[PDB]
Amino acid sequence: IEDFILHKMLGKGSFGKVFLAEFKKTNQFFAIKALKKDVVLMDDDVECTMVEKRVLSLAWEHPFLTHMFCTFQTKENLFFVMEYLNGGDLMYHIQSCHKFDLSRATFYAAEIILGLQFLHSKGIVYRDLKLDNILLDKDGHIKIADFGMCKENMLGDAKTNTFCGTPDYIAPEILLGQKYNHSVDWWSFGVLLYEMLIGQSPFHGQDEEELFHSIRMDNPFYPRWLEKEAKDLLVKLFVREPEKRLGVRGDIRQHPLFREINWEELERKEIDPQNMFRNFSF
Repeated sequence: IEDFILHKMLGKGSFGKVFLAEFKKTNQFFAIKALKKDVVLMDDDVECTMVEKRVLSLAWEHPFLTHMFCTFQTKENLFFVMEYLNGGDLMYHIQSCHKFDLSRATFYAAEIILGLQFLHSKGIVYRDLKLDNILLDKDGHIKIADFGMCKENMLGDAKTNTFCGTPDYIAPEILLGQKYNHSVDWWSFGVLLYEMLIGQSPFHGQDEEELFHSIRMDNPFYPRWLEKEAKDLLVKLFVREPEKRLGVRGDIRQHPLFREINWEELERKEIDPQNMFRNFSF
């Protein structure tokens, strides 16, 4: 770790803090996630750390997921050395820009879709899709980050039941206590897309209880200036019954909103914008 200069703290993710780090001998910068073994054991999230390592290794395969170069440990901390994406997170951009025009939001939404579908095809349910977790690379393309909450081996008819996720993005099926699958990511995606276009969250509440009631009963507000095909996509995403939700049912890529997108070219980026943790190193 002394081989790196920790210039600044980028933020705190699932677990551990993330720093902008320079590898002294090369001037190359990276984003390092640091975790204190001791609170990792107390919070008994040893496997949660293995999950992230695993998904980050998998992500190497996809252009819209954050990549990891290596992993190493000290006698008190765990470190994930990931690629540095200088564009910042989308939440930040939405806060300063208030909202994105339909074309820009559509472009990010499409790349997010491919990132999610890749994860799902690999038996993974992300469970933490939110603006805060979407970063922009220096080329203008996005990358999903923070995989500490993923659930693997979600293949075939496999379903899971842990209540989790950021409240604003929690799917209704989870709130109603049903065993669930990738359908929850498609709901969070809808919330995320709604936010990029409207600059506000679709479901409100003075507190979490009110928010949950809103997620379960209310219909989001759609401004008169919101394009019809965008409203239609959101409406199909905000279907309570998970088995009737676009993304779970049908082909979200064929929705009119994405009519001008060549998905294959998009993915090719041809469309411009005591011994608990042994062998952990990599």
